[PDB]
Amino acid sequence: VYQSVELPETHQMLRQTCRDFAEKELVPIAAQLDKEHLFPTSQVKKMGELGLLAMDVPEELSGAGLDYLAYSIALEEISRGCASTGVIMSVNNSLYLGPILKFGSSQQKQQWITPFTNGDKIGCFALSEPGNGSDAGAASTTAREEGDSWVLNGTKAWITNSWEASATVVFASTDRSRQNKGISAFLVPMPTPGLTLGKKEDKLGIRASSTANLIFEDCRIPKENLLGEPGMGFKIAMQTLDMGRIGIASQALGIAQASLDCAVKYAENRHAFGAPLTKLQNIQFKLADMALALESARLLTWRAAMLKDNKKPFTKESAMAKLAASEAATAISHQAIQILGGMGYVTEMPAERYYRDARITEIYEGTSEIQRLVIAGHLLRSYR
Amino acid sequence: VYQSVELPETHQMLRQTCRDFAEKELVPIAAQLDKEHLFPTSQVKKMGELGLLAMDVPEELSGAGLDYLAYSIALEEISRGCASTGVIMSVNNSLYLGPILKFGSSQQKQQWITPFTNGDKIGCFALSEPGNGSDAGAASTTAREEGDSWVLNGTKAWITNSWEASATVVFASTDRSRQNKGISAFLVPMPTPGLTLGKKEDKLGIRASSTANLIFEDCRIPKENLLGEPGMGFKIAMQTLDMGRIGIASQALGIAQASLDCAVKYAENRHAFGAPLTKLQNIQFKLADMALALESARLLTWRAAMLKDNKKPFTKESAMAKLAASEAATAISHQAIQILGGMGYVTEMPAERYYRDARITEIYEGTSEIQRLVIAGHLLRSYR
Amino acid sequence: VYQSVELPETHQMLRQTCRDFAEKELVPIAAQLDKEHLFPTSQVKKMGELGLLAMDVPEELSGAGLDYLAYSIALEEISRGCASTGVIMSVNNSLYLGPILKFGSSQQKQQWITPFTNGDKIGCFALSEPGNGSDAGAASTTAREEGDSWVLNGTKAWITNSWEASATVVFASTDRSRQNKGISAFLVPMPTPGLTLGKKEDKLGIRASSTANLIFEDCRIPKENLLGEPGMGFKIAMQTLDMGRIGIASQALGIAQASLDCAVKYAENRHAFGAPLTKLQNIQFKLADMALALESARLLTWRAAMLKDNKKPFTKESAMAKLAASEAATAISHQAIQILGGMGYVTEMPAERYYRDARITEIYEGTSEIQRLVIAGHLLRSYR
Amino acid sequence: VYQSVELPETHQMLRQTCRDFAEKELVPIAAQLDKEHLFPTSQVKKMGELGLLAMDVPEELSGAGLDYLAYSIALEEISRGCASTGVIMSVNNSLYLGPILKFGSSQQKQQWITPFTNGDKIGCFALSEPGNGSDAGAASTTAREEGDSWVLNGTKAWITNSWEASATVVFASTDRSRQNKGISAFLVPMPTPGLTLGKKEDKLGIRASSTANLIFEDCRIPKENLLGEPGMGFKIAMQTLDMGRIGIASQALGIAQASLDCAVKYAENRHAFGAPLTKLQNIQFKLADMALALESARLLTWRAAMLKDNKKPFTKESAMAKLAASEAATAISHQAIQILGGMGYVTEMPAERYYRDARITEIYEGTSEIQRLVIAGHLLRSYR
Ligand SMILES: CC(=O)CC(=O)SCCNC(=O)CCNC(=O)[C@H](O)C(C)(C)COP(=O)(O)OP(=O)(O)OC[C@H]1O[C@@H](n2cnc3c(N)ncnc32)[C@H](O)[C@@H]1OP(=O)(O)O
Ligand SMILES: CC(=O)CC(=O)SCCNC(=O)CCNC(=O)[C@H](O)C(C)(C)COP(=O)(O)OP(=O)(O)OC[C@H]1O[C@@H](n2cnc3c(N)ncnc32)[C@H](O)[C@@H]1OP(=O)(O)O
Ligand SMILES: CC(=O)CC(=O)SCCNC(=O)CCNC(=O)[C@H](O)C(C)(C)COP(=O)(O)OP(=O)(O)OC[C@H]1O[C@@H](n2cnc3c(N)ncnc32)[C@H](O)[C@@H]1OP(=O)(O)O
Ligand SMILES: CC(=O)CC(=O)SCCNC(=O)CCNC(=O)[C@H](O)C(C)(C)COP(=O)(O)OP(=O)(O)OC[C@H]1O[C@@H](n2cnc3c(N)ncnc32)[C@H](O)[C@@H]1OP(=O)(O)O
Ligand SMILES: Cc1cc2nc3c(=O)[nH]c(=O)nc-3n(C[C@H](O)[C@H](O)[C@H](O)COP(=O)(O)OP(=O)(O)OC[C@H]3O[C@@H](n4cnc5c(N)ncnc54)[C@H](O)[C@@H]3O)c2cc1C
Ligand SMILES: Cc1cc2nc3c(=O)[nH]c(=O)nc-3n(C[C@H](O)[C@H](O)[C@H](O)COP(=O)(O)OP(=O)(O)OC[C@H]3O[C@@H](n4cnc5c(N)ncnc54)[C@H](O)[C@@H]3O)c2cc1C
Ligand SMILES: Cc1cc2nc3c(=O)[nH]c(=O)nc-3n(C[C@H](O)[C@H](O)[C@H](O)COP(=O)(O)OP(=O)(O)OC[C@H]3O[C@@H](n4cnc5c(N)ncnc54)[C@H](O)[C@@H]3O)c2cc1C
Ligand SMILES: Cc1cc2nc3c(=O)[nH]c(=O)nc-3n(C[C@H](O)[C@H](O)[C@H](O)COP(=O)(O)OP(=O)(O)OC[C@H]3O[C@@H](n4cnc5c(N)ncnc54)[C@H](O)[C@@H]3O)c2cc1C
Repeated sequence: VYQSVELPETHQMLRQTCRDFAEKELVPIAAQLDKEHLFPTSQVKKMGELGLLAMDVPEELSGAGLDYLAYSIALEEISRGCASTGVIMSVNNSLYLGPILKFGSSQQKQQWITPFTNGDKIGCFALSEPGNGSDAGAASTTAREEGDSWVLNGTKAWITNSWEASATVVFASTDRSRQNKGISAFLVPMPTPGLTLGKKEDKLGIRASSTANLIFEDCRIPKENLLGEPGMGFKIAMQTLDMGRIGIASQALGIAQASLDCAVKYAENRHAFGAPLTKLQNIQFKLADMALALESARLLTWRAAMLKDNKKPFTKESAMAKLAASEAATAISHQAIQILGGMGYVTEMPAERYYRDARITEIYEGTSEIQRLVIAGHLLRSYR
Repeated sequence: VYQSVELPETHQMLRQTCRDFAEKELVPIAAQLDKEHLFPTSQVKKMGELGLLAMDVPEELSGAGLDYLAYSIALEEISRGCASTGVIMSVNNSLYLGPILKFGSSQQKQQWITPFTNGDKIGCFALSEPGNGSDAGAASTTAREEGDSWVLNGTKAWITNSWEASATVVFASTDRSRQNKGISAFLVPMPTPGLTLGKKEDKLGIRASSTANLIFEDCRIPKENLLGEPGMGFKIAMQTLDMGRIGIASQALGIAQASLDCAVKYAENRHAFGAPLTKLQNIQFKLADMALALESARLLTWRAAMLKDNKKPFTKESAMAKLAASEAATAISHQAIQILGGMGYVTEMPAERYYRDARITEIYEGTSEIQRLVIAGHLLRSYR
Repeated sequence: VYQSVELPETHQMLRQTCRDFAEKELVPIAAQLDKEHLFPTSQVKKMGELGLLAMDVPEELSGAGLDYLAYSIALEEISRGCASTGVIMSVNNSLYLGPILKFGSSQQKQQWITPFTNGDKIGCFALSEPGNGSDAGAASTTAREEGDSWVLNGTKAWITNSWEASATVVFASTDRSRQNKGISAFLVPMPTPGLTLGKKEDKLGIRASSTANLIFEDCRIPKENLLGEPGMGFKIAMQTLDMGRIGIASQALGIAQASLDCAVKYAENRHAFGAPLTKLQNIQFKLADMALALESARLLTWRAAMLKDNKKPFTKESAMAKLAASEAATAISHQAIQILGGMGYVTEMPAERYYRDARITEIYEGTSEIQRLVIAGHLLRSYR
Repeated sequence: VYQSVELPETHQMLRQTCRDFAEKELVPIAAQLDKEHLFPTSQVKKMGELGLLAMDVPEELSGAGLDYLAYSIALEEISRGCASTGVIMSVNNSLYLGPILKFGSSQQKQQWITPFTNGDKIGCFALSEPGNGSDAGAASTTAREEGDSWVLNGTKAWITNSWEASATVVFASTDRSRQNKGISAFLVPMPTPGLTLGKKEDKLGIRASSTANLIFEDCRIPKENLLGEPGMGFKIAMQTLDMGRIGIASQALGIAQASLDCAVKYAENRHAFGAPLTKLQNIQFKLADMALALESARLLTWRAAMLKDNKKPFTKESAMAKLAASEAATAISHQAIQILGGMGYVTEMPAERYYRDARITEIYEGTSEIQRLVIAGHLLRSYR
């Protein structure tokens, strides 16, 4: 329901295919997945076969050989069907495969990427800890080197996919005297001796995805599991987040789109005072504001995705898309419930689920406050 | 807390009683009530014993003999402890006893008010129907006079307290062609022949309260169950809602206060980048805005209550309070989640429930759009 | 201070050239133009020589032979230097030349377009009247046919460029029984017998441009001055406004950009509490919100400009850009004054002028309320 | 109008007096005052005669003997007629007489208060300097005790009433190394040797009032001109501003009320699409929001006034009022222009002036950001 300039036929086809999939495989089960906190095993597998779980990964590594513009469009359509399935997909793409593909060695790419491109295995990203999330550099989890292996100790918090993943990219302190400059990234298989999973979190939204802590107690891994060079941890997490934030913005657009779709359809069929709700000036103004917010957020998101594809700096653009999209999702999903009235408050309709799923997009992968700090830093830098 | 002008000792003292009650009886069980959708039977009875279920009712009729200012203050403290308990209380006070006290005959007051003041029995308000909520005058439920009896037929929708009430005030048309001028109000005992309850509605918030349809199939009630004059029903519904809206304004103030308390307490303990969150300027600004919106909405609410007590017009003032408070509750509870970050998205903290409960205040007893219409109508009337 | 994907070198050069012009010719005199309500005669002429006054017009007609994407970029840079000069340019491009180029005959193009492409002569657009502006179809000005000429009678209101134009495209009723379907467009030379100019309006902003009524008293024009077919008036005004709204959105981006520029520069030099204002978290968040709003508005504007170039429908996109850009201009210019503090309230700085100039973008060429109606109409149509 | 709880006859009566005064003496000349930057000499004297320039001053000292509630009410009515006249009045009341009445010796009260209560003479408040406004404790102006005299040196900036005042309360440091603990307050007569006025500042709004720098070059004043104890100056400045902010809150309420009155009156007369603007739902919604924000801010203002009168702490409550009212004045005056459409952008109507005057209320006597800081500080103090 939005018009774009001249999108490549490859991307237009991709959009149609994902919309059909979401409409056929996700829409009818989204409610039950949310209610039962059930991981969409079968759906994720089918997605992998379509190559949706490794969109940016080249053909050589068994990837889809597409780009981030394609990734954003596909993620929106999927998230429109089920926000949980959308993040599960975003995590494997941007957060797991993303950093390995960019910083890993030929060998690491072959053993940690290839096995996670078809849906049989998915990864996760472990940066946050109980004592710190926004304050990323304050990593307390440590990694000691013991000759031909590293020994990890500490607790990681809020790990998405933790209960279904077969590997994780964890960030630990290897040199405390350098603080945020003494952090390193490590590839850890799951399960593995010394690694324990915390209890699943009971959350407001995206309840189909798992969220738990990762407890490391003298967990040993080979020395070669180090990703990049020692002390490169913070930079890797940051550049990885620049990519991931484009993914979360895309998930947000999908939730917002589903909300607008539901609101419009309901308003045209629901009568009040002898006519459809769409005859009320107020309802029109709302739908106008909702559409504007969404289409603006999509353009920002697409700009960021394209800058990444063209190999241009995109940290600020990524933060702007994530911020605008997430805030638009909550506002738009909020108005959808409003337009539905009483029907918007009950589980019979999906409006309340959209409201609950949207709320997380304003928090993870960097809260809105942090995105604003990031934007100001780059904005001022361009003025200096 | 907030600083008030100079409340009478009775009201200042009442505030303390209700806050201690909420703190001891509601706060510790609020999470369980929400999770189990459990009606707080023991607590409602206690509140009944305290005289909180019939505050504006004179002592002669077994009421507490207070006023709406006290009602507002008491309802805020209760709702801060549990939003469901608060609406259960507001319904009995404003929607059930209110209309009977104002338009009931001496005999109706003895029969229908007295047995509902101690917490053994409570009532409900049945105006809305599946096909109309905002458009209150389009009721399809009918009532025909069969000599010594009225016979009711139709379906009322969204009735709060429906599964626990012993009486209801229903609004039915006696001549559907006369539209909103053919509506009359009736008192119906529950249970009773010809009246069945719909299944409980599964909702986003205030889940400890029941919500369901009331189905009338040739339900016969004595001729004297007519409340007021025939065709006076719409007016009775409208004036009753003017009182009820001050009640919902008070409930919203409670959810908003509970939210602020949670945000402040957490903000002073949680550390980020070396210091408490309260040291961050942005955090300080959010708290300031949260405080302003809440104290501001409380003054509007108290104003409406006092006008009501002084027997002055208060329709516009009542709509302003309900509107400002309901929107503040959602904005403040939204920000409380943000300030807690990840912890605000999980059930371990109460913030997510506040967000859910707050959402309904912008919808029932007249949506925000309806409030705005009512406000605009009276405003214009003041200039002409 | 914004990053775009891959802009054609032709447009990048065009941007640089206009920025230099604005910086050299407009920035240093903008204040005096605003204070004295002085039309920038010399500047407009230089602009014409650069071909800025006929950007969309093909080379054959003595135009610049560019497109609307080029037009938007050039208009932003110019408006950043002086909002008045920007609208004077927008009017000649989109409102005067625009409709003649699209609906005029080969002959009309030669005598009404060619002489208005170099800066010696500029046109104006007369649709609004004292009794109606938003309600466009309610044209009261009439045109009677007298064989080989038309006779115009009535008053046109708020005509920009009226005191400096040499021609105007006026809309008059030729058939009152068909109302908004009985309006026709006419080309009228200025001066001409029967046409009188009203007194110049004293306005809040864009004071360098002239605004006055056009009084027609038995004003006769040749029959061939009719533009398009009889009754085609409304459609021509509407399609013309779709183009013009892209121009006003562009002017808005320029005012917003100048506001952001001023705010950033001032905040980095002004100290408070021992450090630049840019060290205060609050100021950072503001600048972040201002940049986001502006870059979002620019993308919307560019999308609309490009759809017009590609010959695709753009009415909704045009309305969205105009709305978002104008509202962003007022918010951003408002925060610029705020960040400057006392300095933002005095004429020594340009911040207050930006605030005053921005306010008009929310009104002319369709108020924000009307843009919202337009958007909803198309949004719903796409859902039908 | 608005419905109040139950004002004492004195205040209800005072409201009428001030409204009739504003209606007859200010409204008809407000446009000329703004346009000519003319200080309303005749009117200030009249207000002096009515006792409006020294409302909180006891009768023994020639004051009207009222309170801050009356002051607030009277100031709103005056500001509705002319925003400049209102600030001239607020300065004399809160910023000049306020500090002298609270910290002055018996003799200082007779010498500096009495001659300034009838409108023949008025005072000003000199705290800010070119290098600091928000950072009040960074004053560079110095005062050294030369035995029987103090000698002042420095520049105070932005002084309201500077060109018409006969006395000023200046804040100067006695030891710049002690920062905000080395500030003292002094009473300085005007004119006087060593004191020159800077040129009048040309500003966006409240143009009938004067604003200029005060330049001290070895200005000698008697030893007894010290207000309070040495080093007590910062505290005196802060407590004085707590009173002054209730004043600015009242002025903003006046500009906002004048704006609403203009919007309603115009909305009922202007026709569009067949009926009055008031028939359009969107117009009704704006008026409703405008009314809510204004009555809401008035209650906050009255609360602060009453606390002040009851000798209770009111710093936080005073900041909330000034903040909410100032922001409401800009939002409401902005919407008034929108509702008038084209007519709101020209000087023929007063809406554009309201917009201009409203803008300053968010800046002086402490910017909105400062108010928020003060609010957050006291809020947190209530929880600890
Ligand atoms: C599925 C999910 O739900 C996933 C999860 O959410 S993932 C976890 C999400 N967590 C976050 O996003 C955390 C938010 N925090 C951040 O992004 C950052 O910690 C921050 C913006 C607050 C900055 O942190 P900081 O400690 O102040 O570091 P700062 O001083 O800005 O930067 C330190 C270094 O990193 C570099 N850096 C920062 N961002 C960078 C980027 N995008 N690319 C490369 N380098 C970068 C800096 O340039 C600097 O390098 P030098 O000074 O050595 O040149
Ligand atoms: C626990 C819970 O959650 C409880 C539930 O929510 S309860 C159900 C809540 N539903 C609502 O609040 C519905 C919202 N709707 C309304 O308030 C109204 O339907 C409305 C404002 C939209 C107006 O409806 P309308 O059909 O246009 O009627 P309108 O023309 O305004 O009024 C009709 C008559 O009623 C009168 N009236 C309206 N409001 C009145 C009031 N507050 N007091 C007295 N009379 C009133 C009018 O003066 C008019 O009188 P006449 O024509 O006889 O002279
Ligand atoms: C420099 C300056 O400052 C310039 C000035 O501002 S210029 C003056 C600016 N004035 C405006 O922008 C006025 C705002 N008003 C409008 O745009 C319109 O009057 C409106 C949106 C309110 C709609 O008006 P309306 O009377 O309700 O007409 P509506 O029923 O929507 O449309 C009537 C016909 O015009 C057609 N139409 C509308 N927009 C159209 C467009 N963009 N292209 C083609 N046809 C269009 C409709 O399809 C319809 O045709 P049919 O029914 O015959 O198929
Ligand atoms: C007509 C007009 O237009 C008039 C003009 O505007 S008048 C000029 C307006 N300027 C302002 O309003 C300036 C805004 N700034 C302020 O209010 C303050 O400078 C501020 C809130 C930013 C705080 O400043 P600060 O330097 O950080 O001082 P802070 O640490 O808060 O306070 C220092 C001392 O003053 C005291 N103080 C602060 N506010 C106080 C109050 N309202 N009452 C009493 N004491 C107060 C503190 O308790 C503290 O005491 P000790 O340290 O001695 O125990
Ligand atoms: C459902 C869910 C899934 C998650 N999945 C993952 C995952 O897969 N992997 C992973 O690594 N992490 C994950 N997280 C963690 C997430 O990244 C953090 O929750 C988030 O970054 C915020 O950190 P926090 O919870 O510690 O909040 P805090 O950092 O404690 O922040 C609290 C508040 O203070 C504000 N704040 C903090 N610092 C500043 C500052 N400098 N300036 C201004 N304001 C500031 C924040 O904006 C927030 O409003 C997940 C969280 C959730 C809820
Ligand atoms: C938990 C819950 C409990 C409830 N309890 C009760 C109860 O005890 N008793 C009872 O009688 N009812 C009850 N209700 C019903 C409630 O009053 C209605 O849900 C509410 O009034 C809205 O009506 P609706 O749901 O039919 O929405 P609709 O009336 O269909 O409205 C949908 C949307 O259109 C808008 N709209 C409608 N008309 C207009 C208009 N003229 N102008 C502008 N916008 C308009 C609405 O504002 C809303 O945004 C309850 C509802 C809920 C969710
Ligand atoms: C500086 C300036 C320059 C101008 N230059 C030109 C020019 O060159 N050429 C030209 O032809 N015109 C010009 N105009 C006129 C301009 O297009 C109109 O002023 C504008 O369209 C609004 O019309 P109006 O002033 O009659 O306001 P009105 O139409 O009276 O509107 C008043 C209010 O009601 C609202 N409203 C109206 N209809 C509706 C509706 N259906 N639904 C909801 N809300 C509605 C409006 O949004 C507005 O808020 C200019 C105006 C100004 C101020
Ligand atoms: C018409 C007019 C009349 C005036 N009359 C008087 C008068 O009679 N007497 C008098 O003494 N003064 C007077 N002033 C001055 C007034 O008090 C200051 O303009 C105001 O306090 C802001 O100070 P500033 O202009 O130096 O701005 P700055 O202090 O430089 O501030 C600029 C921006 O930075 C922000 N900022 C600064 N510090 C902080 C912080 N800690 N946290 C967050 N944000 C911050 C401000 O909020 C503002 O947005 C007047 C000003 C005007 C415009």
